[PDB]
This record gives sequence, structure tokens and C-alpha cells, in this order.
Amino acid sequence: MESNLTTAASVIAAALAVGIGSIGPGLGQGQAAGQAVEGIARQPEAEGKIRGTLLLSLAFMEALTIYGLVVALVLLFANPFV
Amino acid sequence: MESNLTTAASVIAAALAVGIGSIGPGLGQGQAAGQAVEGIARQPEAEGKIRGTLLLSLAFMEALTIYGLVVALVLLFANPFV
Amino acid sequence: MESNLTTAASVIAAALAVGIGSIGPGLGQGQAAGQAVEGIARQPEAEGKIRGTLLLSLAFMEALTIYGLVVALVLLFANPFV
Amino acid sequence: MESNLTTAASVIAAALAVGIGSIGPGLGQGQAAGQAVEGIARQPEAEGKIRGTLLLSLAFMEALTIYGLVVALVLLFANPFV
Amino acid sequence: MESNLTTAASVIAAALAVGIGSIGPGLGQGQAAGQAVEGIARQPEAEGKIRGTLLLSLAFMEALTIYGLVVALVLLFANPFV
Amino acid sequence: MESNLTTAASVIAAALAVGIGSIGPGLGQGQAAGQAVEGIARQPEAEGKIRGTLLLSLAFMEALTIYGLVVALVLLFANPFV
Amino acid sequence: MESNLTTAASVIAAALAVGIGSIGPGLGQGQAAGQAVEGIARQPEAEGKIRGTLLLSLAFMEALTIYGLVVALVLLFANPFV
Amino acid sequence: MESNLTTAASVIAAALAVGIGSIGPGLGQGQAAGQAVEGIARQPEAEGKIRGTLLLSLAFMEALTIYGLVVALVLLFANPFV
Amino acid sequence: MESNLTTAASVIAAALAVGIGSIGPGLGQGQAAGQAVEGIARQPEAEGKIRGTLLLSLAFMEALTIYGLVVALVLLFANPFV
Amino acid sequence: MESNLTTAASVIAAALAVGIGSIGPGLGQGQAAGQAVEGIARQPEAEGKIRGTLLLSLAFMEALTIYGLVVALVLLFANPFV
Amino acid sequence: MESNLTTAASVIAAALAVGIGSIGPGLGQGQAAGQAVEGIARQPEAEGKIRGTLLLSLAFMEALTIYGLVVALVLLFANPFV
Amino acid sequence: MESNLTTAASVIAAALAVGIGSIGPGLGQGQAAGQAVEGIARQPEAEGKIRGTLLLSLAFMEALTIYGLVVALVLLFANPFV
Amino acid sequence: MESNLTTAASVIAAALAVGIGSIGPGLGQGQAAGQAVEGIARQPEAEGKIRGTLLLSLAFMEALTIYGLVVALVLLFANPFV
Amino acid sequence: MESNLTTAASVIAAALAVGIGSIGPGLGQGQAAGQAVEGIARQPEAEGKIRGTLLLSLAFMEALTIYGLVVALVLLFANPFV
Amino acid sequence: MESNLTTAASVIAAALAVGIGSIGPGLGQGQAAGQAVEGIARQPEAEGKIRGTLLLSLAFMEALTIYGLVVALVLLFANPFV
Ligand SMILES: OC[C@H]1O[C@H](O[C@H]2[C@H](O)[C@@H](O)[C@H](OCCCCC3CCCCC3)O[C@@H]2CO)[C@H](O)[C@@H](O)[C@@H]1O
Ligand SMILES: OC[C@H]1O[C@H](O[C@H]2[C@H](O)[C@@H](O)[C@H](OCCCCC3CCCCC3)O[C@@H]2CO)[C@H](O)[C@@H](O)[C@@H]1O
Ligand SMILES: OC[C@H]1O[C@H](O[C@H]2[C@H](O)[C@@H](O)[C@H](OCCCCC3CCCCC3)O[C@@H]2CO)[C@H](O)[C@@H](O)[C@@H]1O
Ligand SMILES: OC[C@H]1O[C@H](O[C@H]2[C@H](O)[C@@H](O)[C@H](OCCCCC3CCCCC3)O[C@@H]2CO)[C@H](O)[C@@H](O)[C@@H]1O
Ligand SMILES: OC[C@H]1O[C@H](O[C@H]2[C@H](O)[C@@H](O)[C@H](OCCCCC3CCCCC3)O[C@@H]2CO)[C@H](O)[C@@H](O)[C@@H]1O
Ligand SMILES: OC[C@H]1O[C@H](O[C@H]2[C@H](O)[C@@H](O)[C@H](OCCCCC3CCCCC3)O[C@@H]2CO)[C@H](O)[C@@H](O)[C@@H]1O
Ligand SMILES: OC[C@H]1O[C@H](O[C@H]2[C@H](O)[C@@H](O)[C@H](OCCCCC3CCCCC3)O[C@@H]2CO)[C@H](O)[C@@H](O)[C@@H]1O
Ligand SMILES: OC[C@H]1O[C@H](O[C@H]2[C@H](O)[C@@H](O)[C@H](OCCCCC3CCCCC3)O[C@@H]2CO)[C@H](O)[C@@H](O)[C@@H]1O
Ligand SMILES: OC[C@H]1O[C@H](O[C@H]2[C@H](O)[C@@H](O)[C@H](OCCCCC3CCCCC3)O[C@@H]2CO)[C@H](O)[C@@H](O)[C@@H]1O
Ligand SMILES: OC[C@H]1O[C@H](O[C@H]2[C@H](O)[C@@H](O)[C@H](OCCCCC3CCCCC3)O[C@@H]2CO)[C@H](O)[C@@H](O)[C@@H]1O
Ligand SMILES: OC[C@H]1O[C@H](O[C@H]2[C@H](O)[C@@H](O)[C@H](OCCCCC3CCCCC3)O[C@@H]2CO)[C@H](O)[C@@H](O)[C@@H]1O
Ligand SMILES: OC[C@H]1O[C@H](O[C@H]2[C@H](O)[C@@H](O)[C@H](OCCCCC3CCCCC3)O[C@@H]2CO)[C@H](O)[C@@H](O)[C@@H]1O
Ligand SMILES: OC[C@H]1O[C@H](O[C@H]2[C@H](O)[C@@H](O)[C@H](OCCCCC3CCCCC3)O[C@@H]2CO)[C@H](O)[C@@H](O)[C@@H]1O
Ligand SMILES: OC[C@H]1O[C@H](O[C@H]2[C@H](O)[C@@H](O)[C@H](OCCCCC3CCCCC3)O[C@@H]2CO)[C@H](O)[C@@H](O)[C@@H]1O
Ligand SMILES: OC[C@H]1O[C@H](O[C@H]2[C@H](O)[C@@H](O)[C@H](OCCCCC3CCCCC3)O[C@@H]2CO)[C@H](O)[C@@H](O)[C@@H]1O
Repeated sequence: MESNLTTAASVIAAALAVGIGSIGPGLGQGQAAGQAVEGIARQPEAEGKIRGTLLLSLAFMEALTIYGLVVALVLLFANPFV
Repeated sequence: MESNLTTAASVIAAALAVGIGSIGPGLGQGQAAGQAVEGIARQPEAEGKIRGTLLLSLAFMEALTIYGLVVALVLLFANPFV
Repeated sequence: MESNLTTAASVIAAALAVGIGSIGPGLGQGQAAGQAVEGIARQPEAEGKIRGTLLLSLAFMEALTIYGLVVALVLLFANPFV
Repeated sequence: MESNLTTAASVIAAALAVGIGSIGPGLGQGQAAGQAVEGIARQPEAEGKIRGTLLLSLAFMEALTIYGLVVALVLLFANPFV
Repeated sequence: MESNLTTAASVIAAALAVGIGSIGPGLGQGQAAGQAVEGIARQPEAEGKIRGTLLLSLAFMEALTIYGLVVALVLLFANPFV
Repeated sequence: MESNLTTAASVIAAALAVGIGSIGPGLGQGQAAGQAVEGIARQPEAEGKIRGTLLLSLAFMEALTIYGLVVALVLLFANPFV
Repeated sequence: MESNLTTAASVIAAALAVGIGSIGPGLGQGQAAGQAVEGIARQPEAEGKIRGTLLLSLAFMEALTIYGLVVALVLLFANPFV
Repeated sequence: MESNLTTAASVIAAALAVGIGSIGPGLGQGQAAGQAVEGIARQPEAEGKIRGTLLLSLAFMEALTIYGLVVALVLLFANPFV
Repeated sequence: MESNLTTAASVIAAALAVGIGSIGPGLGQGQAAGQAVEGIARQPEAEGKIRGTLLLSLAFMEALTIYGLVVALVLLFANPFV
Repeated sequence: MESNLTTAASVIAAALAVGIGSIGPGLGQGQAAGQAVEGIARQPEAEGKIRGTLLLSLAFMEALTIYGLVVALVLLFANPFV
Repeated sequence: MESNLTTAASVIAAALAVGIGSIGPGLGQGQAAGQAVEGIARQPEAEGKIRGTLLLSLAFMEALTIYGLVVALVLLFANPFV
Repeated sequence: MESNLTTAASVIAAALAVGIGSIGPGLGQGQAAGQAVEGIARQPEAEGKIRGTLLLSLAFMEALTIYGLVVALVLLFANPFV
Repeated sequence: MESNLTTAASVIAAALAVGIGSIGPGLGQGQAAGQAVEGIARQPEAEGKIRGTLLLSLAFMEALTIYGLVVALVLLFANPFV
Repeated sequence: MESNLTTAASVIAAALAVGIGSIGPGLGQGQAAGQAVEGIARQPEAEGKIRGTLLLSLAFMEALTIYGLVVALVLLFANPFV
Repeated sequence: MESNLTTAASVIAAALAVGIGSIGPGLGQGQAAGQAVEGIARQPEAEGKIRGTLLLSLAFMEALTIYGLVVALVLLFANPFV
């Protein structure tokens, strides 16, 4: 067990990476998904096309927060300093 | 028992990870779900397709906050420093 | 019977987790629910399908805040440090 | 009568949990309720179905703030530290 | 009579609980009530139904702020610490 | 005459309770009242119904700020500590 | 003359009570008054009814800021501490 | 001929009362006035009724800022403390 | 030439009163004026009535900032303390 | 030549007065001017009337910021303290 | 070369005057200019009238930021204190 | 191992880079993707064209956050200072 | 070389002048340019007139940020103090 | 391995440049891309022209964040001070 | 080989200039570009005129951020002080 400025900064940093990192992607995924289901209601025959394009987009957005998760996990499990 | 800068930072970090981490996904899930039920009212025959696409979307958004939860749980139950 | 930096941080953390954690889900639940009842007025025959999809959505959003509650309850009743 | 950092933090925490915890749910309940009464005006025959879905939604949103209230009451009446 | 960190924090906390606690519910009640009166103008025969659903909703929202008031009153009249 | 941390905190708290406490209710009352007078212009024969429902709603919103006023008056005229 | 932490806090508190206390009611009165004059243009025969309902509404909103004024005047002319 | 904490606080307080106190009323007066002139263009025969209702509304809103002015003038010309 | 806490506070106060005091009224005047010129374009024959109501409104809003200017000039040219 | 708390505060205050003081009037002038040119396109025969009402309005708004400038210039060229 | 609190405050003040001072006018000019070019597209024969009124308005808005520039230049090239 | 001001700043910086860096791109991707799926519903024959343009756009936006990730990874795995 | 409070203030000031100074003009230029290209699509014969008016507008807005640039360059290359 | 105020400031600076630098461009790219795919759905034959203009615009916006990246890389790999 | 207040301020300043300086231009470029591609879909024959006007606009906006880049590069490569 060690406590210093950098261990303290590391745990806070981990939380900020994943917490702040979910704001834009969370909102964005809701916007895209909302238009997708509205589109399916409008044109059910296009569901396959809509679903595929939504899935691609959700993946691009999810990755943004995953970058934050990666930084958090490095800070907690592969910390370069402490 | 143990109290130091890093234990104090850890408990605050845990709260911020899940607290802030729910803001975007919470708003986004509401946006998507709202469009989904609006679409069902418009085209009830499309309910299956709509429900399926919404569920996928809700899972992508839920995962974002779960990343915050995971950081929180690591900080409380598998803390690397303290 | 105990006051230090980490006990003080823990109580504040518990409050921030549930307090901040209800903001996005609270707003999102209202958005989804509002569209659900608008949908029911528009197409009463679809009420069952709308209600089922809404309930699923409300559960996904409620869970987000419950993650904050879980962190808060760990901090108050199973605190790892103090 | 006792005063320390943790008792002071506890009273502030109790207020923040219930205060901040009412923001999203209060706004969301107004949004849902507003669409409900607009829906009843549009289709008075669907009032029973609208009211039932509204009530379910109001409960989900009210619960979010109740989590904040629970934290506040624990901090004030079952404080684990002070 | 008595002044220390905790009495000072208690009076601030009491004000924050009711002050912040009225923001969401205040805005939400206005939104729901505005839709209610618009609905009554649109369909006066639905006034009884609209009024009843509004009353229910106003009570759910009012309760959110009353949680803030309860905390404030505990802090002022049944303070566990000071 | 006495001046200490708690007398100072009490006067500030009193102002914050009543000041912040008027923000949501003030906005909400304007929203509801605006829709009420728009409704009366649309359907003058519904004025009695609209006025009654508006009055009920204005009372619910006014009470939210009154809770803030009560806390302020307790702090200034029935202060538990100073 | 008298200068201490509490006199300094009192003058600032007085300003915040009326200053912040006018924000919501000011915006809300404008919203309501705007809809009222719009309604009069639409249905001049409804002017009496509209004016009456607006006046009631303006009074409910004005009272909110008056509560802030009362706290301010107490702090300056009937201060309980200083 | 006099400088202390309370003289410094008083001058800042005077400025905050009138400065912050003009924000909501300024915006609300513009909203009401804008709808009034739009109403007059729409229905010039109703100009008298619109103007009378606007003037009443402008007075209610102006008063809100005047409360801030009154606090400021008390602080500068009838200061209870300094 | 004198410098103390109160002279420094006085100059800042003067700037805040006039600076902050122009925000709401500036926005509100633009809103009112914009609707006025749109109204004149719609109904050129109502220009006299529109201009008269606009001028009255502009005066009410200008006065709000003038209260801020009065406070600033008192602080600079008739300071009660320094 | 001379540097003390009050000279430092005076230069900051001067900048704040004109800087902040241009925010509302800048936005408001754009709003009014945009409606003016839209109105001229709609009804070119009303150009003279529109231009005159706009000029009057622009002057009311410009004056708001000029109050900020006047304070800044007093602080720089006729400073009562330093 | 001299460095003191007031030289430091002066350079910051200069930047704030011109930086903050461009926010409202920049936004406002874009709003006015956008409506002007939309108007020209709608009625090309009114271009001369539109351009003239836009130019007048752009000048009024540009002057607001120029006041900030003047304060900045006084602070840097005709500083009353340093 | 090593803790100093710069190791502490490095972990915070890494989190800020990826955290803040995902806000704009997250929101932007959702906006573009939502329009894409709406477009596919409108014109399913354009799906290939829409998908290709969306993919290109998603990549431009994803790269923005990847710049944040690159900085974070340099700070953690190739830190020039510590 | 030279380092003191004023050199440090100068470099920060320079950045704030151009950084903050681009916010309003950047947004405003986009608004104006967007309406311009929309107008060209609507009325291609008006392109010359539209382009000319836009160019004038862009120059007025660009100048606002250039004022910030000038302050920045003075602070770096013609600093009056340091 | 070196730590001082400037190395710490450098790492924070690198993160802020790329983090903050992605906000406007990320949002702007989403807006442009969204209109592009909506346009392709409207007029599939214009896809080539739309895609070309989009790509040009995306490059202009991407460059803005790349300036932030360049600053970050200089601070990390070609630091002029430390 | 050099750390002091001004080197630390310089690196932060460089980051703020380009970081903050991209916010408005980034958003404005997206707005203009979005309208351009919408315009092209609407009127493909006007693509050349639209593209030419857009490119001119994008250059004006890009320049605003380049001013921030110039300040940053002066601070890093031609620093007048350190
Ligand atoms: O008190 C003993 C410790 O002293 C140093 O850390 C000190 C540090 O100097 C001091 O500024 C610090 O107080 C500063 C509080 C800053 C809190 C920080 C803000 C954002 C990042 C997360 C939390 O306390 C540390 C306690 O660890 C060393 O880092 C460490 O080696 C040693 O264990
Ligand atoms: O980090 C290691 C050290 O940390 C504590 O020391 C100090 C620490 O230096 C000091 O900055 C700290 O006060 C710093 C204020 C706490 C602010 C911080 C902000 C982020 C969220 C958590 C709260 O108090 C500790 C108690 O005295 C422990 O008491 C000490 O035993 C331990 O060695
Ligand atoms: O173990 C904690 C110990 O911390 C104390 O040191 C410090 C310690 O930073 C803190 O209590 C106090 O500063 C605490 C200020 C920050 C409060 C914190 C902010 C966010 C998280 C919730 C509340 O000052 C003490 C000065 O003695 C003392 O060492 C001791 O009284 C106490 O037991
Ligand atoms: O750790 C508990 C200790 O806390 C008490 O107050 C200490 C405390 O450390 C310190 O932060 C306090 O200043 C606290 C300033 C911030 C208080 C606020 C409370 C809730 C919101 C977050 C932070 O003043 C005292 C310093 O002498 C006393 O030191 C003592 O009664 C007690 O042992
Ligand atoms: O916490 C209990 C202690 O209360 C006092 O602590 C002192 C403490 O040292 C000092 O930092 C504290 O000033 C700290 C200022 C923080 C005020 C706080 C901020 C947010 C919450 C509301 C107000 O004042 C206390 C009251 O005088 C006395 O020291 C003594 O009665 C007792 O030890
Ligand atoms: O200076 C004498 C007084 O000392 C204490 O109060 C001290 C206190 O410790 C100290 O932190 C305080 O300075 C702290 C300033 C905090 C201002 C506070 C912020 C939010 C709440 C309203 C205002 O000054 C007090 C002056 O009364 C005791 O509270 C009081 O018994 C005693 O009269
Ligand atoms: O509260 C009681 C005491 O208060 C004053 O003492 C101190 C006080 O302790 C100290 O914190 C205070 O500085 C505190 C900074 C003021 C901040 C405060 C924030 C809320 C709005 C009002 C301003 O200065 C006073 C002057 O020295 C009086 O000078 C003293 O005579 C009196 O006994
Ligand atoms: O009666 C006030 C007395 O206050 C002084 O103590 C303190 C006092 O807190 C204040 O002046 C100063 O700190 C003042 C900082 C807060 C300024 C305040 C903030 C909001 C309200 C407007 C301005 O430092 C002094 C240090 O001597 C000295 O005791 C004396 O010079 C003065 O007369
Ligand atoms: O109360 C007046 C006294 O104020 C002067 O400045 C004092 C003052 O107390 C203190 O707050 C000041 O720091 C003031 C920091 C905050 C100043 C700012 C001004 C307007 C906006 C709110 C607060 O520095 C000096 C400390 O030595 C000198 O102490 C003296 O010339 C004079 O007697
Ligand atoms: O107020 C007059 C006094 O001016 C000086 O006060 C000192 C004072 O002690 C110190 O706290 C102060 O630093 C306080 C930093 C606050 C700077 C202020 C913040 C907002 C308004 C613009 C800038 O600096 C003053 C200038 O050196 C000198 O002490 C002396 O010339 C005289 O007594
Ligand atoms: O250190 C020597 C200098 O001491 C004084 O200035 C001191 C001053 O008292 C002190 O509060 C100051 O530290 C206070 C830092 C406040 C920074 C300020 C915040 C907003 C306005 C721009 C920057 O450092 C100054 C250094 O010049 C005198 O102003 C000056 O005559 C003298 O050259
Ligand atoms: O900068 C290198 C220095 O690092 C340490 O500095 C100390 C320094 O004195 C102290 O003010 C510092 O506490 C300052 C608190 C600021 C924390 C910072 C805020 C934003 C960026 C992330 C975290 O802590 C350092 C670490 O203990 C040690 O003094 C020593 O290892 C070395 O001289
Ligand atoms: O202003 C004149 C003096 O300024 C410096 O002194 C001091 C100064 O007093 C002190 O407040 C300063 O620390 C103040 C903190 C810096 C904050 C400031 C905020 C605005 C943007 C720039 C950064 O550090 C300097 C270094 O010790 C120089 O080191 C000194 O040689 C020179 O005489
Ligand atoms: O000027 C470089 C010096 O800086 C180091 O850290 C010093 C430094 O002056 C001080 O501000 C530091 O606290 C720094 C607190 C704020 C740090 C943060 C960093 C980036 C974002 C802006 C500000 O702690 C140390 C105090 O002992 C050490 O003093 C020394 O290793 C080195 O010579
Ligand atoms: O020439 C700068 C000198 O400054 C130091 O004094 C001061 C100096 O204010 C600063 O480094 C440190 O405080 C720096 C705090 C502010 C950091 C600043 C904030 C915005 C701009 C970027 C970063 O503490 C030192 C205490 O020694 C020392 O005199 C010396 O270590 C250093 O060389």
C-alpha cells in the first residue's frame, strides 16, 4: 500500500477519463438510435439497412469512451509511475 | 482501517465515475426510447423490428456507464494502491 | 466514533453518486414516458406494445442511477477503508 | 453534541443528495405529465391507459430522488462514522 | 449559543436542500400545468380527467422538494450532531 | 449582538434559500400562466375551468418557494444554534 | 457603527436575496405577459378574462421575489444577530 | 474616511443587487414587449387593450429590479452598519 | 490618492453594476425591437402605434441598466465610505 | 508610477465594464437588425419606416454599452481614488 | 521595464476588454448578416436597401467591440498608473 | 516508484485528453449517424452512397479523439519528463 | 531573458485575447455564410449580390478577432512594461 | 527524469490543446456530415458534388484540431524550455 | 534547461490559444458547410457558386484559429521573454 500525490491523482484521473468520456458518446448514441427506430417505423422494409448503419455508428461512438476506459485501466493496472 | 489522501481520492473518484458516467447515457437512452415508442404508435406492425433495434442501442449506451461502474468497483474492491 | 479525511470524503462521495447519478436518467425517463403517453393517445390499440417497450427502457435508465446508489451504499455500509 | 470535519461533511452531503437528486426527476416528471394531459385532451377515451402508464413512469422517476433521500436519512439517522 | 463548523454547515445545508430542491420540480410543475390548461381549452369536456391526472402529477413533483424540506427541518430541529 | 461563523452562515443561508428557491417556481408559473391566457383567448367559454386549474397549479409552485421562505425565517427568527 | 463577519455577510446576503430572487419571476412574468397580449390581439373580446388571469399570475410570481425582499429588509433593518 | 470588511462588502452588494436584479426582468420585458408589438401589427384595433396590459406587465417586472435598487440605495445612503 | 480594500471594491463594484446590468436589458431590447420592425413590415399602417409601444418598452428596459449606472456613479463620485 | 490594490482593480474593472457590457447589446442589436433586413426584403416600401424604428432601437442598445465605457473612462482618466 | 501588480493586471485587462468584447457583437453581426443575405435571395431588387441597413447595423455592433479596443489601447499606450 | 508534481500532472492530463476529447466527436457522430439512418429510411436505394459518406465522416471525427488518445499514451508510455 | 509576474501575465493575456476573441466572430461567420450559400441555392442569379454582402459582413466580423490579435502582438512584440 | 513547474504545465497544456481543440470541430463535422447524408438521400445524383464539398469542409475543420495536436507534440517532443 | 513562472505560463498560453481558438470557428465551419451541401442537393446546377462562396467563408473562419496558432508558435519558437 502506498499513498502519494500520484496515486491520488491516478484514481481521480481514472474516474474522469471514463466519466467525462461517456458524455458525448452517450448523447450521440441516443440521437442516432432515436432516428434509427423512427426510420424503421417509417420504412420497415429498410430495417436491415438501417440496423447495419446504426451498428457501425454505435461502434464508432462506443470506441470513443473505450479510449477513456483504456486510459483508466492503464492508470489502475499498468501505472507507469506508481 | 486506513485513511490517507489516496483513500479519500478513491471514494470521491468512485462516485464521480458512476455519477458523471450516467449523464450522457441517461439522456441518450431517453431520446432513443422516446422515438421508439413514438414509432410503435405510428407503425404497430413494426414493433418487433423497433424493439430489437432499441434493445441493441440501450445496451451500447448502458455499457458506457458500466465502464464507470467498473472503475468504481475496482477503486473500492480491488484498489491497486490502497 | 471516527472522523478523518476519508470518512468526510466518503459521505460526500455517497451523496454525489446518487445526486449527480439521477440527473440524466431522470430527464431521459421523462422524455421516454412523455412520448409513450403521446403514443397511447394517438394509437390506443398499441398501448400494450408501447407500455412493454417503455418499461424495458425505464429499467435500463433506472439501473444507471442504481449504480450510483450501489456505490453510495458500499461507502456507507461496506466501506473498504474506514 | 459533536462537531468535526465528518459531521460537517455529513450535513452538507445529506442536502446535496436530496437537493441535486430532485433536478432531473422533477424536470422529467413535468415532461411526462405534460404529454399525458395533452394526450387526454386529444383522446379522452384513452385516459385510463394514459393515466396507468403515467403513474408507472412517475414512480420510476420518483424512486431516483428517493435514493437521494435514503442516503440523506442514513447520514442523519444511521451515520456509520459519527 | 453554539457555533462551530457543523452548526455553520447545517444552516447552509438546510438552505441548499430546499433551494436547489425546488428547481426541477418548479420547472416541471409549470410544464405539466401549462399543458393541462392548453388541453382544457382544446377539450373542455375533458376538464375533470385532465385535472385529476394533473393533480396526481403535481403531487409527485411537490414531494421531491418536500424531501429537501424534510432534510432542512431535521437539520434545524432534530440535528443529530449539534 | 453576536458575530460568529454560524451567524454569518445563517444570514447567507437565509438569502440562498429564498433566492435560489424562486428560480424554478418563477419560471414554471410563467409557463403555466402563459398557456392559461393563450387558452382563454382560444376558448373564452372555458375561462372558469382554465382559471381554476391554473390557480391550483400556481399554489403548488408557490409552495415550493414558501418552503425556502420558511427555512429563511427559521434561520432568522428561531435559529436553533445562534 | 459595527463591522464584523456577520455584518459583511448580511449586506451580501441582502443583495443576493433580491438579486437572484428576481431571475425566475422576471423571466416568468415576461412569458406570461407576452402570451397575454398575443391572446388579446387574437381575441379582443376576451381581454377582460385574459387581463384578470394575467394579474393573478403576475401577483403569484411577484410574491416570490418579495420573499427575497423581505429577507433583505430583515437583514438590514431587523437583523437578529448584528 | 472609512474602510473595513463591511464597507467593502456593502459596495459589492449594492452592485450585485442592481446588476443581477436586472437580468430576468430585462429579458422578460423584451419578451412581453415583442409580443405586444407583434399583436398590434396583427390587430391594430386592439392597440389600446394591448398597450394597457403591456404597461401593467412592464410595471410588475420593473418593480422586481427596483427591489434590488432599493437594497443598493439603503447600502449606500442608509447603511445600517457602516 | 488613497488605496484600501474599499476603494478597490468600489471600482470593481462600479464595473459589475453597469456591465452585468446591461445583459438582460440589451437582449430584451433586441427582442422587442426585432418584433417591432417585423410588425411594421407586416402592417406599415400600424407603424405609429408600433413605434409608440416600442419606445415605452425600450424606456422601461433602459431604466434597468440606468439603475446600475446610478450605483456606479455614486460609488465613483459620491462614495459614502471612501 | 503608482501600483497598489486599487490601481490594479481599476484597470480590471475598466475592462470588465466595457467587455461584459457589450454582450447583451451586441446580441440584441443583431437580433433587431436581422429582423429589420428580413422585413425590408418582405416589404421594401416600408424601408423608411423600418430603418427609422431600427435606428432608434440601435441607439437605445448602444447606450447600454456606452454606460460601461463611461465607467471605464472615469476609472482611467478621472479616477476618484488613485 | 517595470513589473508590478498593476502592469500585470493591465495586460490581462487589455486582453479581457477586447476578447470578451467581441462575443456579443460577433454573434450579433452573424445573425444580422445571415438575415440580410437571405433577404437578398428572396428579393434581389431590395439589395440596395438591405445592404444599407445592414451596413448601419454592422457599424453599431462593431463600435461595441471598438470600445473594448480603446480601453485596451489606453491600458497599453496611455496607462494612467504604470 | 516515482511521485512528483509532473507524474501527478501527467496522469490527470492523460485523462483530460481522452475525456474532454470525446465530447465534440461523440455528439457529432450521433448527429451525422442519425441523419444517415433517416436518409436511408427516406431513400433506401441511396444506402450505399449514404453509408460511404457517413463512414468517411465518422473517420474524420474519430480521428479528433484519437489525437487525445495519442497524447494520453505518450504521457503514460513515452513520457519525455518522468 | 526575463521572467516576472508581468511577463507571465502577458503571455496568458496574449492567448486569451485571440482565443476568446475568436468565439463570437467564428460562430457569427458560420451563421452568415450558411445563410449565404442557402440563398445562392435558392436564387443563383443573386449570387453576385449575396457574395458581395457576405464579404462585407465577414470583414466586419474578422476585424473583431483581429483586434484581439493586435493586443496579442503588442503584448509579445511591443510590450509597454516588460 | 525531471520535474518542475514547467514540465507539469507542459503535460497539462498538451492535453488541453488536443482535448479542448476537438470540441468545436467535432460538433461542426457532425453538423456538416449530417446535412451531407440528408442531401444525398434527397438527391442521389448530386452525391459526387456533395461528397467533394463535404470532404473539403471536413479538412478545414480537422485542421483546427490538428493545430492543437501540433502544439501538444511540440510540448512533448520539442519542448523549448524543459 | 529552463523553468520559471513565465515558461510555465507560456506553455499553458500556447495551448489555450489554439484550444479555445478552435471552438467558434469549428462550430461555424460546420454550420456553413452543412448549409452548402444542403444547397447543392437542392440546386446541383449552383454547385460551383456555392462551393466558391463556401471556400471563401471557410478561409475567413480558419484564419481566426490561425491567429491562435500564430500566438502559440511565437510562444514556443520565438518567445520574447524566455
Ligand atoms: O504526505 C506524504 C506524501 O507527500 C507527498 O504528497 C503530498 C503532496 O505533496 C501534497 O501537495 C498533497 O496535498 C495536495 C492536495 C491536492 C489533491 C489532489 C488534487 C487533484 C489530484 C488528486 C488530489 O498531499 C500529498 C499527500 O500524499 C508525496 O507525493 C508522497 O511521496 C508522500 O507520501
Ligand atoms: O497521500 C499520503 C498521505 O495523505 C494524507 O496526508 C494528508 C495530505 O498530505 C493532505 O494533502 C490532505 O489534505 C488535502 C485536502 C484533501 C483534498 C482532496 C481532493 C481530492 C478528493 C479527496 C480530497 O490531508 C491528508 C491528511 O493529513 C494522510 O493523512 C497521510 O497519512 C498519508 O501519508
Ligand atoms: O485522517 C484525517 C486527518 O486529517 C487532518 O489533516 C487535515 C485534513 O486535510 C483535513 O482534516 C482538513 O482539511 C480538509 C479539507 C478538505 C475537506 C474534504 C474536501 C472534499 C472531500 C470531503 C471533505 O484539515 C486537516 C488539518 O489537520 C488531521 O491530520 C486529522 O485531524 C485528521 O484525522
Ligand atoms: O477530522 C475532524 C476534525 O475536523 C475539525 O475541523 C477542522 C477540519 O480539519 C478543517 O478541514 C476545517 O475546515 C473545513 C473547511 C471545509 C469544510 C467543508 C465541510 C463540508 C463540505 C466540505 C468541506 O476546520 C478545522 C481545522 O481546525 C476539527 O479539526 C476537529 O474538531 C475534528 O477532529
Ligand atoms: O468542527 C468543530 C470545530 O468548530 C470550530 O472550527 C472552526 C474551524 O477551525 C475553521 O476552519 C472553520 O472555518 C472554515 C471555513 C469553512 C466554513 C464552512 C464552509 C462550507 C460549509 C459552511 C461553512 O470555522 C470553524 C468554526 O469556528 C472550532 O474549532 C471548534 O468549535 C471545533 O473544534
Ligand atoms: O473571530 C472570532 C470568531 O471566530 C470564529 O469564527 C471565525 C471562523 O473560525 C473563521 O473560519 C471565519 O473565517 C472564515 C470565512 C468563511 C466565510 C463564510 C463562508 C460561507 C458561510 C458564510 C461566510 O471567521 C469567523 C469570524 O467569526 C467563531 O465562529 C466565533 O465564535 C468567534 O466570534
Ligand atoms: O464574525 C466575528 C468576527 O468577524 C470579523 O473578523 C474577521 C473574520 O474572522 C474573518 O474570517 C474575515 O475575513 C473573511 C473573509 C470575508 C469573506 C466573507 C464571505 C461571505 C460574504 C462576506 C465576506 O474578516 C474579519 C475581519 O478581520 C470581525 O472583524 C471581528 O471583529 C468579529 O469578532
Ligand atoms: O474591519 C475590517 C478589517 O478587516 C481586516 O482583516 C482582514 C479582512 O478579512 C479583510 O480586510 C481582508 O480580506 C478581505 C478578503 C475578502 C474581500 C471581500 C470579499 C467579498 C466581499 C467584498 C470584499 O484581509 C484583512 C487582513 O487584515 C483588518 O482587521 C482591518 O484592516 C480591517 O479594518
Ligand atoms: O480595509 C482596507 C485595507 O485594505 C488594504 O488591502 C489589504 C486587504 O485587507 C486585503 O484584502 C487585500 O487583498 C485583497 C484581495 C481581494 C481584493 C478584491 C478587491 C475587490 C474585489 C473583492 C476583493 O490586500 C491587503 C492585505 O495587506 C490594506 O490592508 C490597507 O491599505 C487598507 O487599510
Ligand atoms: O490597497 C493599498 C495597498 O496596495 C498594496 O497592497 C497589496 C496587497 O497587500 C496585496 O494583497 C495585493 O495582492 C492581492 C491580489 C489581488 C489582486 C486583485 C484581484 C482582483 C482585482 C484586481 C487585482 O496586492 C497589493 C498591491 O501590491 C500595498 O500594500 C500598498 O501599496 C497599499 O497598502
Ligand atoms: O514582488 C515585487 C512587487 O510586489 C508588488 O506586486 C506583487 C503583489 O503584491 C502580489 O499580490 C502579486 O501576487 C498576486 C498574484 C495576483 C495575480 C493577478 C491576478 C489578476 C490580475 C493579474 C494577475 O505579485 C506581485 C508581484 O509584482 C508590487 O505591486 C510591486 O511594486 C513590486 O514590484
Ligand atoms: O515538481 C517536482 C517536485 O515534486 C514534488 O513537488 C510537490 C510540490 O511541492 C507540491 O506543491 C505539490 O502539490 C501541489 C498540488 C497540485 C497538484 C496538481 C494540480 C493539478 C495537476 C495535477 C495535480 O506536490 C508535489 C508532489 O509532492 C516534490 O517537491 C519533489 O518530488 C519535486 O521537487
Ligand atoms: O511582478 C514583479 C515580480 O513578479 C515575480 O514575483 C512573483 C510574484 O510576486 C508572485 O505573485 C508570482 O506568483 C503569483 C502566481 C501567478 C499567477 C498569475 C495569474 C495571471 C496569469 C499569470 C500567472 O510569482 C512571481 C515569482 O516569484 C517575479 O519573480 C519578480 O522577479 C518580479 O519582481
Ligand atoms: O519553477 C519550477 C519549480 O517548480 C517545482 O514545483 C513547485 C512550484 O513552484 C509550485 O507551483 C508547485 O505547485 C504547483 C501547483 C499548481 C501546479 C499546476 C501545474 C500545471 C497546471 C497549472 C499549475 O509546487 C512546488 C512548490 O514547492 C519545484 O519548485 C521545483 O522542482 C522547480 O524548480
Ligand atoms: O521565475 C519563476 C520563479 O517562481 C517561483 O516562485 C513561485 C512562483 O509563483 C511559481 O513558481 C509557483 O507558483 C506557481 C503557481 C501558478 C502556476 C501558473 C498558473 C497559471 C500560469 C501557468 C502556471 O510557486 C513559486 C514558489 O517558489 C520561484 O521564485 C522559482 O522557483 C521560480 O524560478
